[PDB]
Amino acid sequence: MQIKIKYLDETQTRISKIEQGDWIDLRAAEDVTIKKDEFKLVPLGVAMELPEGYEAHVVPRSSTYKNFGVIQTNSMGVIDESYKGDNDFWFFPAYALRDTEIKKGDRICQFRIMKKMPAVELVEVEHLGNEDRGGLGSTGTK
Amino acid sequence: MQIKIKYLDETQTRISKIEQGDWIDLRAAEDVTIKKDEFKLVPLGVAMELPEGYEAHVVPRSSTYKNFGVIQTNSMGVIDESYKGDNDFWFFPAYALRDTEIKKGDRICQFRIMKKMPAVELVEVEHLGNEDRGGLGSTGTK
Amino acid sequence: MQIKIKYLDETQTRISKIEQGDWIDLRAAEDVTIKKDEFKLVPLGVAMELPEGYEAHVVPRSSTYKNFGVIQTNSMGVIDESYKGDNDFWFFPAYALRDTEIKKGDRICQFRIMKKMPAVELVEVEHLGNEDRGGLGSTGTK
Ligand SMILES: O=c1ccn([C@H]2C[C@H](O)[C@@H](CO)O2)c(=O)[nH]1
Ligand SMILES: O=c1ccn([C@H]2C[C@H](O)[C@@H](CO)O2)c(=O)[nH]1
Ligand SMILES: O=c1ccn([C@H]2C[C@H](O)[C@@H](CO)O2)c(=O)[nH]1
Ligand SMILES: [Mg+2]
Ligand SMILES: [Mg+2]
Ligand SMILES: [Mg+2]
Repeated sequence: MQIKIKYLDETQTRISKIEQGDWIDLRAAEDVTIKKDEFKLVPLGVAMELPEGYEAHVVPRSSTYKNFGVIQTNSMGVIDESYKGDNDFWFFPAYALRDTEIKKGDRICQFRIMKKMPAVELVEVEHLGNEDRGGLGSTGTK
Repeated sequence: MQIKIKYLDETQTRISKIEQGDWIDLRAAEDVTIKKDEFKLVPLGVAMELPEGYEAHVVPRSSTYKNFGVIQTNSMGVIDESYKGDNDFWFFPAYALRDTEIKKGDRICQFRIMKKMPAVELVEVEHLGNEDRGGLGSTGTK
Repeated sequence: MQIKIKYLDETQTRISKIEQGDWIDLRAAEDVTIKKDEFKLVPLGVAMELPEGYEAHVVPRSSTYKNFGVIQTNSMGVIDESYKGDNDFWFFPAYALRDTEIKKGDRICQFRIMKKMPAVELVEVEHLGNEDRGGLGSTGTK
């Protein structure tokens, strides 16, 4: 399959697939500094058109916190198939847990593509008619 | 495919598929106020029965931190297929990074369905017999 | 299909599929103690070879915050198919929002497998030529 990728400019480091990475690393489009307990959108310098029927998902790398002291505020970013315009540049919403500096080109998160959920009919019901599972730790801890 | 949806009551705003959203927005079932550095379960006012063989995933919207100053503590909630009883109402576990107010009907997260992983046999081995990949930033940062 | 599992030693509690769990619970391989706003890797005490062409995803349980006071810094861990060496042991990267103790064998997170994304060709383009969707809350909140 093919992904069309448009880089923000010629100074962006090209992304690529590596042998031992099932997801593709994305890169900070510019230097970004963030103070402890502050938030910043980190631009990633790419816009894409994904294959027909696909969305993308973005998560941190396991070393992102170690190297950069940030967490991703939306947990996993969902890039909608429709986010494919010439100005629809991807971003990584970062919250800094310590003072930090991210440099241009640094690999701070990773993405993959996945088929979107199929079309679903939402059928309103008065009663579901199933037994309750419970949740929030119903199965205990041990 | 079909999802059966049972709303908590008649005051819940109905959820909807929108053209440019690959996931479907869910809504606070009531006003919720949360103090900085505190946790609150935000009820979403919906119980669902998903198509056979499917689970659901729930994440924040990208704008949830911006609009509401919260993160989702479990990162991506997994709605088990068995969570389909009449009292199995979905929730969003929120941790506030600043003082916040969420109003009834506010779209604070989003969901999609996905096929559950297949049945797997767990086969205990003494040795895997593969080369080590390493992890936690083994590929570096540049 | 099959997952080969190798435990850190013969005192790790073996992991198991339960009926009402679509994802499989994984356990702390030793007692771990964490202080508030500090970070620690929790070793999960397993190394796996997954079926051919599959990756794994690890996320917290909904009750992990309630039960243990931690968020997962990478949101959802991605376990690369190639992370299947004899020393490639899974971990859960915990950040403590409160002081906390986790005990050997506690179910702190959960995992499932998934098919890796297909091979994709990254095609460099100058213009995508689609209408802009916009993002970061372009659809509002009400
Ligand atoms: O982490 C994220 C989340 C969203 N988006 C964009 C694409 C998506 O379609 C839009 C709405 O969330 O914002 C990103 O670039 N990064
Ligand atoms: O974010 C979450 C995570 C889980 N659940 C429910 C459904 C799931 O089957 C049960 C146990 O995780 O709790 C939620 O409502 N929201
Ligand atoms: O939460 C995580 C994330 C990653 N890894 C391992 C598997 C992966 O292939 C490697 C590099 O991300 O680190 C884990 O054990 N747990
Ligand atoms: Mg990596
Ligand atoms: Mg949206
Ligand atoms: Mg569970």
